[PDB]
Amino acid sequence: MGPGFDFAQAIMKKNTVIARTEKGEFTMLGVYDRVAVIPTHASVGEIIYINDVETRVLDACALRDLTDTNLEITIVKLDRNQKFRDIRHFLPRCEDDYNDAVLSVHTSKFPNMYIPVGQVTNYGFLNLGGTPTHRILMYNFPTRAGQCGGVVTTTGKVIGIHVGGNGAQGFAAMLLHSYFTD
Repeated sequence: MGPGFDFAQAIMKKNTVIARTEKGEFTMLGVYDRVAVIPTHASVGEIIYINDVETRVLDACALRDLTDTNLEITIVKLDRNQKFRDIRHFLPRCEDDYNDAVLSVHTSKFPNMYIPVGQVTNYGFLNLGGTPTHRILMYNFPTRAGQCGGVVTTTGKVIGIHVGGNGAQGFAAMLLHSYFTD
């Protein structure tokens, strides 16, 4: 409907797949080459379904900060026959707050879904499902579970992936450029 939605749609149309684990279907962001991200609570194993195709997992790493605290981002390298458009230049370098973000989701349950969530706070610490978690972004939108893995964007930046909510607020794990140096 406006330039934030334009940027979000460009990312969804070329840099997402539908990922299925034993824990459900998730929006999955492809970042470069065969490297993608998913919330750690998806419990990625040795095999994952990608757009309903059985796919070997070459590597999966559940990130933690240097305090050894959960970040809720799992970086997955997929045995896929096609590379993602490289979008690492859209990743922020530092922790920050943002205005006017969009949360975008694409699953069987929620196809072509886009949500203007407004202001995004650098919230920091969250007790996520009982797990101490760092680098959390917050927005004041009544998100639900089905949008976990959803992509959080501003115009020109891919800033996070949706990981949870409390009924009135949603929470995303930050994406930082430093996670995807090769």
